[PDB]
Amino acid sequence: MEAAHSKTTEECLAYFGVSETTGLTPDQVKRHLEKYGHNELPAEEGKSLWELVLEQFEDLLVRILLLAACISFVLAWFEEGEETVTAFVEPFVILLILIANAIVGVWQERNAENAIEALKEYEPEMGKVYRADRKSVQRIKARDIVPGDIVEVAVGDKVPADIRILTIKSTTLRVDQSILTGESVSVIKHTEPVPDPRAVNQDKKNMLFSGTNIAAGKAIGIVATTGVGTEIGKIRDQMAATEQDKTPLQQKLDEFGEQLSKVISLICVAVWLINIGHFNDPVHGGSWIRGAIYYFKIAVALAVAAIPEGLPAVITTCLALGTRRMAKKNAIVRSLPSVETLGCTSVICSDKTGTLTTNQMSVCKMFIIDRIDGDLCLLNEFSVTGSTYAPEGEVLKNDKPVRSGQYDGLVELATICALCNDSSLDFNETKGIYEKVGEATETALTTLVEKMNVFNTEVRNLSKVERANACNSVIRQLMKKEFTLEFSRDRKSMSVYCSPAKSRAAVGNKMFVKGAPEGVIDRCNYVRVGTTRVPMTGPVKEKILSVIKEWGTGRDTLRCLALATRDTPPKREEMVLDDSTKFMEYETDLTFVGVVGMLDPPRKEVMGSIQLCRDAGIRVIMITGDNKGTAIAICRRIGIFGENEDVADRAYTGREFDDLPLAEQREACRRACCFARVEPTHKSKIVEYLQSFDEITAMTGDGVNDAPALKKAEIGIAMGSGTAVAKTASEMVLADDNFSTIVAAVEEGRAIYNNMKQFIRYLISSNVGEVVCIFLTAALGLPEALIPVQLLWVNLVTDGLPATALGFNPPDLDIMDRPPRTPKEPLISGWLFFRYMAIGGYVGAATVGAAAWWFLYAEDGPHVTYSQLTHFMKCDFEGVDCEVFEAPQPMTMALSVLVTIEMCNALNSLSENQSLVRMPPWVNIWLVGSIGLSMSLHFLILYVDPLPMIFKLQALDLYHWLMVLKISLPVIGLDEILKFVARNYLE
Ligand SMILES: Nc1ncnc2c1ncn2[C@@H]1O[C@H](COP(=O)(O)OP(=O)(O)CP(=O)(O)O)[C@@H](O)[C@H]1O
Ligand SMILES: [Ca+2]
Ligand SMILES: [Ca+2]
Ligand SMILES: [K+]
Ligand SMILES: [Mg+2]
Repeated sequence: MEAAHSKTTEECLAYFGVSETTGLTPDQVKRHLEKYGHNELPAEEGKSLWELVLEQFEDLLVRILLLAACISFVLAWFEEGEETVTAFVEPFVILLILIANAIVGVWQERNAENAIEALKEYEPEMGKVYRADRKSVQRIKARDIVPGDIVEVAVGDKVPADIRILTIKSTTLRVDQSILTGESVSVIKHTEPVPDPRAVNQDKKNMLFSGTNIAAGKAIGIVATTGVGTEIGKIRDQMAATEQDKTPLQQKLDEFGEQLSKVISLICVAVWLINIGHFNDPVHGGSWIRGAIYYFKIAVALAVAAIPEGLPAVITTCLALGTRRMAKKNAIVRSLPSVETLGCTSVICSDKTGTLTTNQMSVCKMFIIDRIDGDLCLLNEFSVTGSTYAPEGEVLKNDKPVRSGQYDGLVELATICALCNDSSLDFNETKGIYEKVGEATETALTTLVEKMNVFNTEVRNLSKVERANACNSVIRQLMKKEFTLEFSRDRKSMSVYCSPAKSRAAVGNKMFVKGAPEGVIDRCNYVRVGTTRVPMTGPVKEKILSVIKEWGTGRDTLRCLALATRDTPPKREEMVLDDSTKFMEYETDLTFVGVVGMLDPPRKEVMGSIQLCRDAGIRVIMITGDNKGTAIAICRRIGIFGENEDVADRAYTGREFDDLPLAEQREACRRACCFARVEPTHKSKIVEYLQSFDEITAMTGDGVNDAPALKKAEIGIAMGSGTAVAKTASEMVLADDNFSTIVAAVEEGRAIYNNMKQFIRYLISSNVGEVVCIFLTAALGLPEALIPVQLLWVNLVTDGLPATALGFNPPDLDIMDRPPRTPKEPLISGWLFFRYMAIGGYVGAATVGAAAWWFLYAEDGPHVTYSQLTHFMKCDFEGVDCEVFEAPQPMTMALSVLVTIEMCNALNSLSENQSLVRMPPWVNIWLVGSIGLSMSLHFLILYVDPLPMIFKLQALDLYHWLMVLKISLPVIGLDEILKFVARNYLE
């Protein structure tokens, strides 16, 4: 880790004593490693403070409860009398429910963070280095690179460690450093140094920082420093950590929380004033104050009982739960809002190569010209065996094993593939498998060149390592690659300028081009036949294109490329290299050589996932830069279209899409499910259109040309084996490239919603009748139904654990067989309000009808024969009874029925509109236990003598209880009825 960039190329190569072309010797590596250590970080310590997490105490509400707990603590203190045992209890009953949800949050929160870390501890980062033990680049675990050895980076790659740029192989090099500095834009770089020693990161345009991605280009440089010395390792924790705020569903719910904070605020202040007549009253110390005060409590307590203190805590929990379950499916959630959003995704756009397919390419069919005679064009089509990148396979013609070098046309075909290629193979001894280094497509051609071996290079006895690139190196050792005109989506082809070694064909300089067949074929005026050349003709050009199409729409839906070569390139001088736009011109007046057909197998889980998406109401769109024929073919075989379904206007190409007027483009986007040969920004535009219909859309990519779209989309989904550039722009990464998970994600995203909607229904319909209880008893002639503590109780027993458990609710019956939720759909439909009201009604008038019941019809206390003796003012009002109006017997019956009916109401929230018969309590084994935990806690307060006085008098076991269930249970049938109205009816 030499402390500088200041010095130039030579000083760093010399500082570590290494050749840029060979790189460290296995010995040096041993040394530098012991000396400098493993290039990693202690970072493996991220684990939020034991308590840092216990911050379930910050949401809007809850603070309310904490406040109410304060005023309860001050009142309970001063308040004199035979109290204290009931005065000081109130506060704990208010924060005990907070403590309860607090835990559940912290717990399901730890497990989440805990699983997200294991997802990363699986699949270590890799880097490409140049070591002396191998002639060609080799990939090693990044933790194993050390300062000094040569390293190679390129488009999409994530910079493995701080590096002094020694040389830029491409005609330009840009990179994304925003993560470190801030500068949101491809920043340029160059070889020379900059005098300023301890200068600011943002200036060193001769470095690459560990953690930044390469925007465009390819460069080789020497590791200036690793480990913590990294200008990203020291500036590690210092980052203020930009953890975005709440998610769209939380902002939606936190707002709906204060919407009640208001309504409730009224209910309470109101319930308060609608007293007074009892302020100066007897029962209240006889004073107006004690009377007013007692009622501020009836309000305060009523609030703390109506404010869903478990709402914020639940969204949180449920979310971390989604994350944890995605992690389990090897899916990395990089953004909290993902799952919830996929849940209501109307359309899923997806890249083809890599995303929809395995990207495991191999050349299986290839052809050159055999002979030409008039309108008849004979092609020499060969077949190749070997589906991996292994340099083991044979070239067959008429199914007989041929000597590829026998055909001059195949020699050139091989020459072109080897020289016009920025990739290579690397033998991974650990798995004994040949791996690619660079873009799949190109690598495929490298393995091909190895299989052809047009120069019969003796390779029977070479190391599995030395074999990997043997044949290629030979073609390279025979042609000097002057410069290469980088590949660009505009012209869809790449070129390379080569000079003969020791000048064989004299100054015979050539340009070897390879690209999308159509464009390359169009830029060909000559055809090569053996060593000969002839002008391109109508019958030949059609023949060449016919076989390609045959290959692209068949069983094998091959991916194809044309190989051509400019025999007489422009004078090296008249060519400018800092403007891609000019390159297509340089690649003209070409000579067609041949074509190669690659196998690129669709991922097995795709078709299935595509199907389920249909059922879910998800539209699936394929966007690619590949040939439309190959595209539509692949789309049929994947499930986007039917095997013989006409697609005249549901499949377009870049050109076609652009020829359409703005108005139609948008329509084409809602109609088409396949866009091919799309230009650069087309993927993004296509996501904009779908968003201009107010549709939650998602993009799925693997490479850099997906970044834009991935960011534009509401949800970006990236592939684990894709580039870091796409992964960055993405909000989720399928670590294992399992397309199915996306569907699993959208499902969990929906469940998470329904759950919140159920938690709300319960929490609401209950609490409504809860207050409906007061505004029907405290204003209908009946005596007080409950008192302070008695409210803080039901609260702590029906708004706590049993509700939060609704978060661990299973996915509804046909949740993933119903169309996506409109981005505008209201949180609570109107009928839903009726549903809450009806239930709120009954529960509210079966809690009051249970108090009166006792006084009347009940075989206890008075009997005031159906009339309650009309009023309460009796202090001969019949005077056949004492003051049974201040009896506890009646309240206990009230408090207990409210509680029981609420838990009964809870069982009505396992699903929105589903008969308990189909989805029984045991679908959510947690809700059950929770219920019991609350139920048991009730009995204890009801019968364990020390407690009863603090609350009320023990409702006679049996009879009294039987009466509770006889009026509570109906709530379960009442809503069960409401459900039958929406299920088997309404729709
Ligand atoms: N490295 C390369 N050199 C020469 N030609 C290439 C090339 N990579 C791709 N091509 C050609 O250019 C075409 C367009 O490339 P582009 O990246 O836009 O789409 P693609 O099919 O290569 C990847 P995707 O299907 O995931 O969008 C490719 O289909 C191929 O015909
Ligand atoms: Ca409450
Ligand atoms: Ca309640
Ligand atoms: K995005
Ligand atoms: Mg791709």
